[PDB]
Amino acid sequence: DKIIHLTEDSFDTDVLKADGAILVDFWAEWCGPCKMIAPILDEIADEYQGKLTVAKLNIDQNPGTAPKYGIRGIPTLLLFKNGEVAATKVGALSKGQLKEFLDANLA
Repeated sequence: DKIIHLTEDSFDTDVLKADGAILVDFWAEWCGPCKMIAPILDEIADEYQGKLTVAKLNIDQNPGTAPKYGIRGIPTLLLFKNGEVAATKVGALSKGQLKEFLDANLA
């Protein structure tokens, strides 16, 4: 399991203070598309070992982190490079699309 399981006390440590690329996934259990991308995040964390880490925050369990990044709509994928939000993607996507997002924004 490569996926970091974030919280609101661990958000600053796990993400804001990381030395590298962190892909936060804001999601919730009732959200179908969130659930649709979850098997995919697994594939990504594997394929992007050593190029980024994948992390996940559940906004109902951890309700005070998401309005800080103006999230209104899930799933939202933020790419952070050293605690700075390099890139935003709202709603769901496929593997190929997610690759593209990452390759294009990792560079």
